[PDB]
Amino acid sequence: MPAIEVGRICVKVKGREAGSKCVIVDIIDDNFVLVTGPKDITGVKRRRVNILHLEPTDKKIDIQKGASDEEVKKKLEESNLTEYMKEKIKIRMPTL
Repeated sequence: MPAIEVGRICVKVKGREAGSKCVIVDIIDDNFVLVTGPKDITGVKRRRVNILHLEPTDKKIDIQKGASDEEVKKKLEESNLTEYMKEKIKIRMPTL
């Protein structure tokens, strides 16, 4: 079942409230996972971590293991969940 694996959505639990949402696309090991987001939609930078402080949410997208940005974008689009994933919070600049 989707948990620390593809399809399961995760979010920055602590750091800047909740201004970053990501999904796991590639699993290296139990700790080493690659998280990413919709490139053209939200602009989520992909990063490979050993799970430092990242906790999954309740929401899940409909994809398989071994997907791409293309895959996620289209499947997210169909599920109408694109806007929720595009939703940006705490995107405030330090100086303005």
